[PDB]
Amino acid sequence: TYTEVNQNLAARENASWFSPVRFAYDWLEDAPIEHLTAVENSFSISPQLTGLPWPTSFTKVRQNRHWRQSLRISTQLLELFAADDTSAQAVRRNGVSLARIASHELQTDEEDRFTKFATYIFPEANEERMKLLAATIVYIIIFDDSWEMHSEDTLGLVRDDFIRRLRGDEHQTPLQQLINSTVQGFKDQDKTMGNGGQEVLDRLIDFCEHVPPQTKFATMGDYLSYRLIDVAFPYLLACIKFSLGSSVNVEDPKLAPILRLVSDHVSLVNDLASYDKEKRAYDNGSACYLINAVDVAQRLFSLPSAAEAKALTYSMQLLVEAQIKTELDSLVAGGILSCEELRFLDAALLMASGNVFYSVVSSRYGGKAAKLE
Ligand SMILES: [Mg+2]
Ligand SMILES: [Mg+2]
Ligand SMILES: [Mg+2]
Repeated sequence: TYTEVNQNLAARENASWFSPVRFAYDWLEDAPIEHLTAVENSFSISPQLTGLPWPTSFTKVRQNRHWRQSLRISTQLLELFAADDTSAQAVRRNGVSLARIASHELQTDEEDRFTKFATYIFPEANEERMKLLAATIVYIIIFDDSWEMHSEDTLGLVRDDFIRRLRGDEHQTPLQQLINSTVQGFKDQDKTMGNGGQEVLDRLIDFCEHVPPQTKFATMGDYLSYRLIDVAFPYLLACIKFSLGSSVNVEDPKLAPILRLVSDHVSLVNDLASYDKEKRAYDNGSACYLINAVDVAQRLFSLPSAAEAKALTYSMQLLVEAQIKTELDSLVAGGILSCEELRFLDAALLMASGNVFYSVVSSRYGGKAAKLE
């Protein structure tokens, strides 16, 4: 039902900022899981108290309050990209231009655009910092796979200009003007509180430059370390820190085990949710490859179908969830975590849980077939 889920999801006092749920995609629908048991600026959300599918042991999920005050910068960058004339000639290796990628995302409604991920995975950002984060989501959308293009290709010149614009290294088009404003916005927020603003741009530069390794893996860890690069996990962590105005050193070796587990969790959950979408892209030739943890597990262990592969990949997710809670409890018991460090770890798990909630209630992975009512 559409009504029951959306009433019991959040408290009715926050029903003004609550974003309604229109889909309920269950990516474990055909998997044999009968032997797998699951057990300010933000307000709590309770999926386990609704009929929604919830393939995780996590319990804390939150939604950004002023999420509606940020679709403006998301819509702005998209229409500015699709209208830019240089972005119409900046083509990827498959010939599709940046302008069409922006117009393609402008077709899906503002409710379920890719910037809605930030609403659930960066829930702690205030009204101003979420605007800058939602803008960087569009930068990821646009400049994905832009490292494949050569330096002198027009996409390589556009991407290299975007990188120069992010360092703060002459008429400027309106799109360059808005990109300038975003870069300046992060510097302004860093002056106020925390130093994660430059890190987000820095790891965004690292995303446009670092080429991922080749595409077949002898172990699952070989895949997940490549997938840590693919999902832009260092960038993702920098937004978590920037969302709280934090100054934590994300690269602290004390946090390296639990943060690598968070990337493993985010990588497996996303690959589980998007397998059916990604499988069809290889079936009808829409994509040349098939990179996914479900397919990797099916091959590495000779499972006869993707249904059994989803069951084992889901088993690994619940294993990582257990290690995450074990590692976090050990860090808390040892007293070696500062209050700003545990607040960042709490928000990192809100990214892992919010990654599951959106992947269930989005149209990106369930299509129209999972529509409620
Ligand atoms: Mg991806
Ligand atoms: Mg994917
Ligand atoms: Mg998508």
